[PDB]
Amino acid sequence: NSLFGSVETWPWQVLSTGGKEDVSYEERACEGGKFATVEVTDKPVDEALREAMPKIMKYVGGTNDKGVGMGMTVPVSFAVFPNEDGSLQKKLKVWFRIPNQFQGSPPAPSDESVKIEEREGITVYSTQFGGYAKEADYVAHATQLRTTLEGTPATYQGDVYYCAGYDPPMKPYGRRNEVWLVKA
Repeated sequence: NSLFGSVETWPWQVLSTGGKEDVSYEERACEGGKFATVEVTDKPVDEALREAMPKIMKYVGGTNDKGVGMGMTVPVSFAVFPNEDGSLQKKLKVWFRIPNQFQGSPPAPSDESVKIEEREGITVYSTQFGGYAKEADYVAHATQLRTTLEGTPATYQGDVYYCAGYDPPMKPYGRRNEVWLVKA
């Protein structure tokens, strides 16, 4: 006797949404899927980002442990840790989202600098805004959400936030922006 069979799905469930006018927040649960992230310390967000940029590209580029030659297209997001001065100085963690096309069975990490790990059991707040959004905007919206979420049991640590974006546009014109806030 013998048999087999399984599935593969990581849907996200929302607990509730809302917030103040202009800017709204959304509480969702981490799907728990596997993603490729990198760790960069002793370097500024500018260095850690410029260093991780190519580090993550090497994976999807073809430098995989399994030697898979397919390719994936998706926006990458990294975490940041603001300080009392507003400057992001401490640590930087890059997160590369993988498309369902690869999620079905992504290749192993050819390098240690970037490994595929999954994160689940965390609750963050998503806030989307339109109009001209510059680099500083992302840092401002992060704190703006804090006061906007006022009157709620929602907690935070260091006001840490995440930045999601496809690629750096030749101009500051940021029509689309994304900022996630991990509740403490």
